[PDB]
Amino acid sequence: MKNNGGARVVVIGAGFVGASYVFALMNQGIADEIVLIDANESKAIGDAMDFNHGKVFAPKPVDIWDYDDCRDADLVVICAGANDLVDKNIAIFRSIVESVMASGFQGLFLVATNPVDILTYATWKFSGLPHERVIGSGTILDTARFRFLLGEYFSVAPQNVHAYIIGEHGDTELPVWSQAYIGVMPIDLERIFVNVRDAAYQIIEKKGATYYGIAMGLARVTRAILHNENAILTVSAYLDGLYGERDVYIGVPAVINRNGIREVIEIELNDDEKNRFHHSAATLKSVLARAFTR
Amino acid sequence: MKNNGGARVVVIGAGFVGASYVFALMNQGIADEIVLIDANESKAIGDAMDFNHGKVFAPKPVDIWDYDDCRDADLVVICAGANDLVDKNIAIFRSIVESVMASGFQGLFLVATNPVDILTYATWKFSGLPHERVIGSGTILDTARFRFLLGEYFSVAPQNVHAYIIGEHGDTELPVWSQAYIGVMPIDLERIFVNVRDAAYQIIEKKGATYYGIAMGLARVTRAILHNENAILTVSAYLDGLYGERDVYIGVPAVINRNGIREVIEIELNDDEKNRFHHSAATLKSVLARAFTR
Amino acid sequence: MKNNGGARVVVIGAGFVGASYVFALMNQGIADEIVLIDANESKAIGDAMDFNHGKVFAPKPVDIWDYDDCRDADLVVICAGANDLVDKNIAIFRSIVESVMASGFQGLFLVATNPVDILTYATWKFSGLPHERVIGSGTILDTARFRFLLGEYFSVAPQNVHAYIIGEHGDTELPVWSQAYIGVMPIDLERIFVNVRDAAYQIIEKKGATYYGIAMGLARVTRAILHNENAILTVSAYLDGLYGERDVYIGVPAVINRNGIREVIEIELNDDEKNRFHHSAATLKSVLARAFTR
Amino acid sequence: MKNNGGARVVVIGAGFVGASYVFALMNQGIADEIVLIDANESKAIGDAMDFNHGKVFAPKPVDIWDYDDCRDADLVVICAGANDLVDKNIAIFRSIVESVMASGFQGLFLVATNPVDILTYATWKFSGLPHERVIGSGTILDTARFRFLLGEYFSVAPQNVHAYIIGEHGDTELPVWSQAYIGVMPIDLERIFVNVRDAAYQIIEKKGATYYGIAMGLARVTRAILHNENAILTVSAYLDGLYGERDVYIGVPAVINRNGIREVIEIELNDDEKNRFHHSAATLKSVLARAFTR
Repeated sequence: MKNNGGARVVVIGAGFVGASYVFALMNQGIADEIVLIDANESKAIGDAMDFNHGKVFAPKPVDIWDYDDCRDADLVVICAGANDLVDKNIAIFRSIVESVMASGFQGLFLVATNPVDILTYATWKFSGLPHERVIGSGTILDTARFRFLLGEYFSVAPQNVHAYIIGEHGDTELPVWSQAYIGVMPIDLERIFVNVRDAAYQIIEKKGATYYGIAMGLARVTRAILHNENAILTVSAYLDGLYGERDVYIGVPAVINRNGIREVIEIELNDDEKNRFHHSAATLKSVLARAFTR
Repeated sequence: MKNNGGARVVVIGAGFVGASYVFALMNQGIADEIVLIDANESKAIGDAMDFNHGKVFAPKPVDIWDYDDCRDADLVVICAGANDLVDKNIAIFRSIVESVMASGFQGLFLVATNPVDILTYATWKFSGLPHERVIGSGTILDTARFRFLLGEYFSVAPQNVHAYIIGEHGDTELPVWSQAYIGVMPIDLERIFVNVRDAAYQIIEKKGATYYGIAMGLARVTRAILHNENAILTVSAYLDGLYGERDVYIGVPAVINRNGIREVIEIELNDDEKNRFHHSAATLKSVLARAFTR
Repeated sequence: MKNNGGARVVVIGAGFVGASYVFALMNQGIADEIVLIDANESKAIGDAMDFNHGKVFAPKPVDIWDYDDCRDADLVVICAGANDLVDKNIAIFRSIVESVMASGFQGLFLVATNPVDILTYATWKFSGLPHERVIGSGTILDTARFRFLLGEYFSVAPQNVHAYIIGEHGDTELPVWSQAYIGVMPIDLERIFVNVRDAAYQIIEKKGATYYGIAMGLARVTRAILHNENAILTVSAYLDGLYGERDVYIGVPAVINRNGIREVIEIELNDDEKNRFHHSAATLKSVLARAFTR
Repeated sequence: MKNNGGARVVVIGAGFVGASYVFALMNQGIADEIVLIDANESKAIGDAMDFNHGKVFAPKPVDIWDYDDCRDADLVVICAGANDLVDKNIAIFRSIVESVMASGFQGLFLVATNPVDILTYATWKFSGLPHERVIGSGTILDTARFRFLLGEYFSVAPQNVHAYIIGEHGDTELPVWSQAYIGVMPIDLERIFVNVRDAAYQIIEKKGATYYGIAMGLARVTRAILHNENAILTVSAYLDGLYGERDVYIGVPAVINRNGIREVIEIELNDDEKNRFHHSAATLKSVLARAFTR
């Protein structure tokens, strides 16, 4: 035919997260075509060159530096945005989505930009799409941070720790202590969790910003989608009347696979319920009413 | 025993090249332990945290944020340095090497810092080590850029283009046109080469700096070492009386493998000899006499 | 939707080659879905179970144990056949192809069964398909054997040797000595080649049969297809009036990519032309006239 | 120096398990050097050739076809043995171990041969070695089979199922139902387990023998060792007075890493204790007294 595609990823925002995300995919031999769009086109051109010159060296993808690219674009990762956030960001977002949609996109959205559970809801409101097709970065890196520290405590391998962080990607997130195992053996640790939650601030203070952490987390959900994993990942899924909530996007165990979210799991919560999670859901449910507008 | 090592890499200079190098190794599942040393310790601590939180997500290495680490440190990649270069840099370098050596290092040096063919010679002069154990980044990315553009021209895959850029990592490098094949079939293309040589300036102008390109190139030589490849890579090797030259480090086809360089190959040169290459060798042979001192 | 596909491979003949091919793909994390069809269904069921129980352990594909599977089946690898060959085999083949076609297959054929250059032509004659969509295993393993032995001679890495074996996958194949390089440096070696050609007989005599060799070779062309490589691989391509020949399938450098063969390259041949290659082409061109029928 | 090693694996018994194990490692780019020893030397020569010809095609290991090879041989996988088993096998084993030891081996033993928990104990008795350095294949494939079937039931990904099979690799193994989770959510399923335990017999009946299953399982523990994972794998570890038992090797959660077993975990057992596990331990504890001798 012409020269095909099949698994294309369009990253809106070639900046630290965008860039480190691409480099992840690239070095992981995850996508076929990888298109980069930034409103500072000189920067996307520049990274696209940089990616292409050592490509020879990895295991094979094609890279390219508008939105007429979100054609048969499988997945769109939206890493753009400001740094009064919420309604600046919803404003920026109001344009990114309107335009990917214009080329009649069929795909999936993966939103990495803080305040994410909020921008993830907005992405859904602005595109049309069933809410199983609009995913949010969520507490994915939070539960990675978590699983790394506990993994270090027991000196086992983080991939044998099974412990979640759910709620809002931020201050209100709570850990799910009652169903945290190491292998199949249930379990200071309240300290560990305080280091999991002030972790951003902590890395930001000594190097100005976070970006490898997440990209890696952004590279896994991509894995789950592009490969139909049916992975249980803790993302920013839309609540259904599942933890008790009816119209919010929050961080929760969801099953991932090629066609977006399959199903949100309800882990059974302590009385760490309509308390930490309700509290959390509530904090957000209201930024959505307080926020929006322009 | 205690908790082992086996394949450790110490990157001196956790900055764009250092950082993107580490992230490469990490996402490629290339080294076991990866130690990061920077004189701005707050920055190495910060990247070390960042690398560790999404580690869970890759295929398994350990990361750690002085020089008492270059112990049974397999390979030391020296990505540090200024931005009057040569003798600032030789000055900075004069301290990095003195100190990795103090912990009685046995390993290999891989020097990525411009002006590299020069700093690579200095690294050799400052450590002691046989010159087969001190490697330089060389024209490795140059011949990647080359092979990418020609690969695009013929629309084949850069990994089927076989064409080298040798000489100095800079203005004087020349391409080896007479022994450039596509598969086994020999071959504007003088244009392509002018874009290969003004490529840095070109990416630097639109994004401020180069770094993914090289790291990828830095990740391959590491591959060659750590895995005993016996790869023919165009690095910054020390000339022997091989292309006609007697005491310089320049960019040339060398065979790579666990114990440093095996042997420098003499490709047979057109009268693109004691002309482009001699010229090149000469340009450098003299910065080494002009330079040095403090 | 339902549960997707995207990159499906159907191996007809779950036997040594089939089985070791699947296990290759599996351990390489090359295809999504991998369907296995054998006329001894108890054997495909049995390997399918075997593959599924340790799957957990690799990086993620799905496996399944008729032809209603060659639906949106991307690639069909035909590893089946006897052990008076040609017209037994063309007979077996006459049924495999008729039936994959019945489910209205759109895909690509990759034929591994000796006498292959012949069965590859037959596959093309029996399906309908443009000849760029019917590929043959060819001298792919031959030039691997070649590149391994020379690679061992120079003690370099086979992946730096660039040397082809073209002609018929069998007695008449000749090596292309005049355009064989090591890096970009041209070159007993007539011995090496006699060991490349009596290699099957040699491994067959001490372990009864060959199978890992090829599968690995069968796993690469699959790579080239599924990933759009644009790889220069020496397969069994149909000659056009390219080496001088007009209606034969023989082993020759072709460029590979998602939509089948792109283009056959004419390396420039010594007077190792309308002599070894003509001879070779002729040997086959005539088994096709001698053979066929039932 | 000469030409190095670092991570060498010696497989005693190049047969289905041995062969498929090697091909696993090879296609996974797991070990550096891989040496194959079989008392039917014509068969190891033959597979070694077969592995070497398509090597070019994988990501780089070296292969070689006695015991003077268990020199600085990191790991020895013992896949040999009969098909009155126990004391035929202990007899065969009595020679393999005596001879790897003769070249003063320092390494680790990984025993794949049924009846394994028994031959694993014998390997320990015949070599000298601390029991943390002699590992057994154990219920590793059993809990893979388990996790695959449950993973299929919930339609999630086996790698999110966390459920163990412990006890003897055979009839007496029991599943640990009380601490089996899917993500962190605890749970016919007694059917699933009856299919996990009659699975060998089931695949053996339709294809004559099992081999891919295990190799894959044999490739993971190798991963754990060679890379210092600190993985929680259910192997054949020696009991200490841990589940209640004092001198037996049985299938149990152990933590794996470069220097052999770290520590056996005691998951907390239902009254699925000094009942299924005690029963199991007892069945074996006595074959060791009944067995042995010549």
